[PDB]
Amino acid sequence: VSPPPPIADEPLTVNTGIYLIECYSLDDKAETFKVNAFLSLSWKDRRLAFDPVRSGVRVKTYEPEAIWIPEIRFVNVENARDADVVDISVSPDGTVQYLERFSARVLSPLDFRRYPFDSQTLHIYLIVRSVDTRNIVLAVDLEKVGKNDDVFLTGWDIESFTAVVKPANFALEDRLESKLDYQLRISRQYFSYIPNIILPMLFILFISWTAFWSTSYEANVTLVVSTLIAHIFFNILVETNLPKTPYMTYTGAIIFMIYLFYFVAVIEVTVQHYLKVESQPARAASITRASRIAFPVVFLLANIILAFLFF
Amino acid sequence: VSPPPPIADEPLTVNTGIYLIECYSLDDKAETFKVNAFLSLSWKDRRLAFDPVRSGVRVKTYEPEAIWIPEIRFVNVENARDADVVDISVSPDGTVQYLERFSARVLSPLDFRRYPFDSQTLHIYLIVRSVDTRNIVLAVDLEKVGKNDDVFLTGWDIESFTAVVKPANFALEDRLESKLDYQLRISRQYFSYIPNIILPMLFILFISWTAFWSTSYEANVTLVVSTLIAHIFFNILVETNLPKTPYMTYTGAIIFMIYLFYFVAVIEVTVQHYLKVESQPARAASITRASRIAFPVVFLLANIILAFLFF
Amino acid sequence: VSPPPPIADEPLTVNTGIYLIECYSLDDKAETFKVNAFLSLSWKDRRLAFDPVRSGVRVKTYEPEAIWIPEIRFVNVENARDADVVDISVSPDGTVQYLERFSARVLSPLDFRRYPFDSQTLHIYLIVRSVDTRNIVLAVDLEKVGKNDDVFLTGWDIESFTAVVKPANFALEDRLESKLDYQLRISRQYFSYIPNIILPMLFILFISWTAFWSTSYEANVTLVVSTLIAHIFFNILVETNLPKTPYMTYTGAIIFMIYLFYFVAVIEVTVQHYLKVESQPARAASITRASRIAFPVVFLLANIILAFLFF
Amino acid sequence: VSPPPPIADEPLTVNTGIYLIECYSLDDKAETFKVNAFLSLSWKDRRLAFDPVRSGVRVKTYEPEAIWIPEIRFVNVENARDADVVDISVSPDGTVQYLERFSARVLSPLDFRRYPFDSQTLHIYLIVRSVDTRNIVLAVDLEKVGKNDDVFLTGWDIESFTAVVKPANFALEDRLESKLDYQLRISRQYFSYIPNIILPMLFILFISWTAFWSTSYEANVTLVVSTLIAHIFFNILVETNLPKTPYMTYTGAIIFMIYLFYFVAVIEVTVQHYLKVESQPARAASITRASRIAFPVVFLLANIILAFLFF
Amino acid sequence: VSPPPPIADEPLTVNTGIYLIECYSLDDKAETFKVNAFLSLSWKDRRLAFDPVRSGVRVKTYEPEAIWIPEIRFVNVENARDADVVDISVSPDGTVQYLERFSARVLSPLDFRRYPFDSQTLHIYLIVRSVDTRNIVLAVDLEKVGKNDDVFLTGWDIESFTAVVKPANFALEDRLESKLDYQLRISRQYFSYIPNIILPMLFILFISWTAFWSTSYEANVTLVVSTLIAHIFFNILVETNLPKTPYMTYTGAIIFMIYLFYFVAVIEVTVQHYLKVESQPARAASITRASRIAFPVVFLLANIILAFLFF
Repeated sequence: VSPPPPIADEPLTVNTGIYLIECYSLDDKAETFKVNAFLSLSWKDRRLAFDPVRSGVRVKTYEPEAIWIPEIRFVNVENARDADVVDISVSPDGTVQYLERFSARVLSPLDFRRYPFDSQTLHIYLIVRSVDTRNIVLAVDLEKVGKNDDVFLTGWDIESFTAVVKPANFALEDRLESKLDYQLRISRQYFSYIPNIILPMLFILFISWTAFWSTSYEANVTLVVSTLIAHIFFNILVETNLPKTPYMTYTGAIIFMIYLFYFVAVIEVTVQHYLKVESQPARAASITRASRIAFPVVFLLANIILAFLFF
Repeated sequence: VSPPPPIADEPLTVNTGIYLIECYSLDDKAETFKVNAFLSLSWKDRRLAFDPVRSGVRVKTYEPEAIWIPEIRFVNVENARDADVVDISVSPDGTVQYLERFSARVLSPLDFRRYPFDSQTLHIYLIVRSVDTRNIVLAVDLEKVGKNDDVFLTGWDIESFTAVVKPANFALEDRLESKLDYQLRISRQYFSYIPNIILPMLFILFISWTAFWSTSYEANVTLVVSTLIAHIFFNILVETNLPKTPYMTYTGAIIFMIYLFYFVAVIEVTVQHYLKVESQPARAASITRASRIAFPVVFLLANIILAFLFF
Repeated sequence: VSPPPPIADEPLTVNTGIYLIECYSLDDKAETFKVNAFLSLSWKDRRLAFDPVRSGVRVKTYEPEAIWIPEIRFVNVENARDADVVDISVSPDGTVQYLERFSARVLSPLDFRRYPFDSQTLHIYLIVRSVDTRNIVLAVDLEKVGKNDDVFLTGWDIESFTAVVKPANFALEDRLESKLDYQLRISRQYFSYIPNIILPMLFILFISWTAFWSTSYEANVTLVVSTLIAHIFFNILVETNLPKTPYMTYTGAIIFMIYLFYFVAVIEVTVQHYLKVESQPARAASITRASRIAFPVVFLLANIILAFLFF
Repeated sequence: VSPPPPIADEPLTVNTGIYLIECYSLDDKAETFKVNAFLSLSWKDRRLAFDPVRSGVRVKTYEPEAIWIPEIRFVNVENARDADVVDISVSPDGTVQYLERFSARVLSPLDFRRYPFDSQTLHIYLIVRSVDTRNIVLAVDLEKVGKNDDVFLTGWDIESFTAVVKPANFALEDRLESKLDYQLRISRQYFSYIPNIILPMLFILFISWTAFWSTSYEANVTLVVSTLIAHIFFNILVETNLPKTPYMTYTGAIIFMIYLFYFVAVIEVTVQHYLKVESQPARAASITRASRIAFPVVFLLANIILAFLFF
Repeated sequence: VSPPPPIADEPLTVNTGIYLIECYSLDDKAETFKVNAFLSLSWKDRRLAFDPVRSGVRVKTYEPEAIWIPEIRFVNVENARDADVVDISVSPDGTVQYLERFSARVLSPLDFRRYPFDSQTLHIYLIVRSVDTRNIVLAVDLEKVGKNDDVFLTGWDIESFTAVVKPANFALEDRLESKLDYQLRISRQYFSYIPNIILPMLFILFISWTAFWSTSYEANVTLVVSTLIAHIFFNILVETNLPKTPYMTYTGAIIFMIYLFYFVAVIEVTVQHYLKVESQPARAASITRASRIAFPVVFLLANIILAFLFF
């Protein structure tokens, strides 16, 4: 067993396909997802050709170890995939049809910039390294790229599974390597973030602004500091579900900005009280009266600016 | 070793049965559960037939590798199941009786809409792919579908384990595939949610309403904001036990609605105080007096509406 | 290799023994524990007889694959146990002595009703399924059931490891199955729950009752609501260490009841204040004075009632 | 392949050594640690000797399966160790030198009594069970017990790795078993506990005592209850890092005692207020004045008493 | 199969190369990271040479078991690496080119002193132990050390992957061992720590200082104690992401210092109130007036001092 030799001096073309059976565990923090799929491989091995009329049979079967099979590997996996050879068929002209069912944990970076209203392109990169007697090159048989209808990935919507047809061919340690890019396009179901995080977070913020209709320092200090604490909780909660990025994320920005609002609210609450103690309630009164409008307005303007920058 | 050929031109029928020995780890978040069971397979392989008389035994035993065994696989598993062949028996006319004990982690979506008063239908999908010389088709031998009496699944009640007798047959990459649907019907034991989450959550809400019998702004602000914080804790707790759904869940809705109650309570507490400072306690007095009735009543009406929509 | 045939028409008796070397990870939530032990099997196989004289050796040693070994399996495990055959001895008469060292994760329900003052009976169920040529039946060789002295199971006291000598024999999918029940009796070391949970929880409750010696509504509201929150924390803590049961647990009940005390305390604090504002401190005074006695007394009575119901 | 027979009637001595390459994951809760090391075995097998002069080779090599190797196993591991045979050398007189590299997860109880100022003795117990034709006995070749210089175990200081030279020999299920005790002496680096837990915990306690310089009930109640809550947080934090012991631990005791201080502080705060409302500020005044001294003094005395009892 | 013998009496040189394909899971707490890479080995084995001419081949291929392959192992791994031999080539003069793809979990200490503005040098140590017939020595073929462009390690920037060319040779249990040090230089992306932890932590501290512009003891006590609690939360959060070090870390120091500020603020708040009650507001007034400047100034000075000591 060793590679089938060139008729002329052409590279060996291995036709590939991936057909997703299952998708699970898209782990945002680790930036990985698990996949369970059929991997199909096809290539011409002439040493294996036979006659259809005299052979009586129109297709022949083989056990993995009996014939040469190209070593296809995934680039971005954690560990070598788990594979069960399902079937190997050889037709008269010596065309081999290989089919395996595999499962793997795939590494694939996510762009958290628009979280939780983001979309991602997961990748599964197939690769093959040329042997000494000949160069192996990959291709996509579109007929065999797909996914079953039930493939659901919790908390995500699956848009499409397609392969970039043209391999990237390059040299790696003095041998040719042929690599294919299968893409799984998904978008996050942001729905639940609304009632679980966003609204509660806004509610507590608005509750903080009631201090602008109160002349009680002690009350205000309680309103503002208490809610600020609840905000910290949401901040901590949100940040435990994301990995640490070197860029601001949309939610990250809103969350951060909101601290600025609490800080300024505290200042206002402080100033108002100070003026009152210093026997000048009228300045205090008009600073608070202004704040009742400024706060919601600037909060609204700042958010529009952010949504614009981010979307 | 290769498939037994047709007497006429019929498909090969593989009779299947699953018999649950253990059920554990129904993981709500991941939407998976673990199973440990017997898988039984039966089919006719004539090349194995024999005369009871000349051979002096009514049954014949084999080791897996010695005979053709159909490749049955589960659709919705994470990894290829863990299997020990328990026994392979062949009777005179060449009927094979295969028995394996396996364990697997099964993917199966849950409908969280009525959590925690929900019921689910877990599925185990058996599948087989036709080979080139013939089509394989699955069937359920009801005699061999079951579960032992001790099979308990923590925090769930097991209603039934049955198979949909008629396989779904379809083409997948130009070969016929025969798939069976075994169903495990369970319902969640909602009992503990009552004292651990529901009642405590109601208690803190009712405590908030005592603010309606208090003319102390500072006190009220403390009652309302404090309890609101405890509510956030229950909210966070509850949401860490569920996955993120693109639909409102029953508990989710109650939890969310309750925030609305805290927000409105804060407004009332604010308005009441404001009016009092502005030297009009009588309007304040009657807004509070109304609230004592409105709050509980609207809370009760809103809940009836929800239970109706959800159940 | 296939079962040894009957002298008369008796079943084949396999003598078993389990000798615990290690016990760890009793996981309350998952209801499992890990075990590491010797499994010993003995049975007559006459086909293996030999003459010490004509073979030089008093005992023969065999390698697993060389002889028939009965397929013993555990019922309540997650995955097929991890086994290393330690030794296989055959005495001339053909008695086989088999010794393996295994490790497994065992499923075994716990009764949380008296937590954390509970005791449990863990089970390890050995099983064997009869083959076609003969029935296999299990037995306990008490001489070989035990555990080493150092076997410690963190946070539990080990009472005893014994086997129920009489197998349960029954039919399962048309073959006889012989099952043995090994029992590991343990009791939880409740000690630490005292300083870590119980006492702190009582301290915070008693602290709340100081509100009964205070005429300050604002103070009281703080005492009662604050401690109520700390109670919620202990409640959450406790419930993260237990699985969800369809029955009230002892701690669960105490924890729940205590909420009732906080709720009633809030009412009292509310009533007292209300009356005071309404210019009737004398009724208030005597409601508070009553509460100072009622609360501790009813708390004590209710606890005695519970301990009685639970123990 | 079977044991080498006695020249006289002596037991077979297997010389052992463990050389630590890596130490990691000392998990306090689970009471385990992971080890990666060389295991060396040596024994005389005469059937394997040869001529030094005639052969021209000073030593000779074998593959594991070609010769008898004694079955050495670890007592206190979770699963059978992971082993790669590195090399097997046989010298002229038939002395075999075996060397493997293994990794294992070792169970070994810790004494938490002085946490976090504790020291531990981890154990790795080698064992061998005698065969029928002869008794195997273990010994330590000190020349081959050691650890490399870089072996660092996070958050612990490594004192020494030594073996108790004399095996413990005993009968277990009617065969002799020879067991060796390798000891790894470590001591916890308590440093970080100081700024992360101990000091913060003291700071919050001292902050509570400022209530003794305040005549404001409402303020005090806030100081004392707030800090008590922060104490609960540290308590919870600390207890999540330790397993549950049936004995008080040093930190456990300090933590517990401190609750007593909060409880008594609350009483004092209550009494002081009560007396003040009852128009007797002078008794109140002298109870508070006493408390300013009593609290710190009794806290200091109690701690000295504890350190004495524990150290 | 056994080592190729010396032409003269030279050691056998094994040329090595590591080419990173993937980097993930740098786990700060455990001090490990996962790697997926090509490992290339090359050495001269004369027994394998051939004449290019009477063979009609430039190179020859082999299966692992057919030829001698040096046992290269990693020092600092948890478990023996997962390896797939990709290809083995032998050129005419008997030079072997071996290529495997492996994945492993590597142990490698981190210096947390400047967290989160730290840089680290991860190591992968290749090793080989000499056999009896000859000494094996490692070397780096720089041509084959590298990493692919996409190698991203979440939350870290990858600076470089180089090997220290000169092996460290030493004796270990009476055999020579040759060890190589591959270094992966990374630096932490500190960006997110700014908005998620640092700033929030400063905001709450500054909010505490508003107490210096308030004459309300009750208010102040709330401001100072509340924020102190939020600080504890950030402290706990931060410390759950780091392992426990025997040295102060930069963040650790800032965090600790800040407690000192809260403690002193509480004292000031206490003193101010005390003086006020004692009818001397003017001393109080000037202590508070001083604090408004002292606090921020000393906080700023202390930070400059720390950054200096740490950076």
